[PDB]
Parts: sequence; C-alpha cells; structure tokens
Amino acid sequence: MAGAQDFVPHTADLAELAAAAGECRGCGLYRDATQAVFGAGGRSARIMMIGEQPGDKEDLAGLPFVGPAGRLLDRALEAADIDRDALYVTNAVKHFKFTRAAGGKRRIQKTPSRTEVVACRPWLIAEMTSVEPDVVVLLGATAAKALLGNDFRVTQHRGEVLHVDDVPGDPALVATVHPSSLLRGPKEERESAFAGLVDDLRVAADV
Ligand code: SF4
Repeated sequence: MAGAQDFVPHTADLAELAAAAGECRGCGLYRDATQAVFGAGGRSARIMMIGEQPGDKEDLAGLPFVGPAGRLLDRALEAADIDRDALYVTNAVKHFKFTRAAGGKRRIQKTPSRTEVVACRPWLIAEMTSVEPDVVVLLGATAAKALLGNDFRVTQHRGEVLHVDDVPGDPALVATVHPSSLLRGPKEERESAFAGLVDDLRVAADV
C-alpha cells in the first residue's frame, strides 16, 4: 500500500475516520503540523467542497475554513443560496505544510507535492465514499488535480460540470478558484472573481 492507505480504517464513520487521521503517518507532513485537520460536516451532505490544505489558523483550530478564505467562501455560499447543512468541507492534504519568516505575522503555507497529494488521497476517497455527495466542488488547482489529473487546468474548465469514470460514485465535479486567491488584487478584479466563484457554486448547487 502507498501513502495513507494502511492508516485508513474500514469504516465510513466520519468521527472514526477523523480520529484515525490524527494518527496518520502517510507522508512527512504530520511531523511539523500541530494536528490533522479532517473535513467538517455530516454524511447527509449533498455538496462536498475540497480545498488544498489546512492553513495556519485551521492547523490550530482543528477545523477547515476558519480564516479570511473561509469568510470569503461563506460570503459566496450565502450568495449562491447554499445551506451549510448541505455541505461537507475538507482539503486534499490534511496536515498544514509550511515554513516561517522572521517578521511575518503568520507561518507561510507551502504547496503540497503531487506525492503528498497522492499519499493523502485515500482520506479523500474515504470521505467521498462516506458522504456520497451529488457534487464535489474543487477549490483551486491542487484539489482539482487530486481528482482530475496532474495536468488539469482550472482556468480552462472553471464552472463546467465534469464527470470522471475513476471517481467513486461518479459525482458531478466542478472546479473553481480557491477563495484565498480572491483576497488579493484590484477591487473590481476581486469583485469579478467573487461573482465567478458564486457562479460555479450555483452550478454545483443546481446539480
Ligand atoms: S498530509 Fe495526509 S497522508 Fe500526509 S501524514 Fe497528513 S493525513 Fe497522512
């Protein structure tokens, strides 16, 4: 077995899966991170949302999407008329990957390698098989690539309803921008990008 696969227990119970992920050594990222950050939500959710990895705040909160990026996504979900009872939100990698600077106000997130994404993917498959979502929203390049291939380009397929035969349960897949990209740039570009994120979320909610 490769990566996290022998660390994943034979259960679909999300509490048991989350506990087991706390003991995962499927790649090196568990060493420096505070804790594993599993997904949040319930198995009745119809929409699954996948980001890249927990960030500085999530690493310590023990919860996904608790910082500025989470607040922007919340603003977008509200504008797309998506109830939070319908969501299961998680990340492609479950340990924060980072370095620090000397005068930074945060620990600096680093990009997971394809090896780490592939190593952690067993947790994502377990989450997908446990929740059985009707649609999976892929927030950013790392998450999209995790399920759609290392060559996939979000910018080229944003907001298209995709279906790949290798994904368990054949949910609809919708790739979109990662909310953290929307925190930067000119006001009108952020406003334009925010409306496009809402669009992609509305496509997913209409699956
Ligand atoms: S990032 Fe994923 S595969 Fe790597 S140790 Fe953490 S939970 Fe396991």
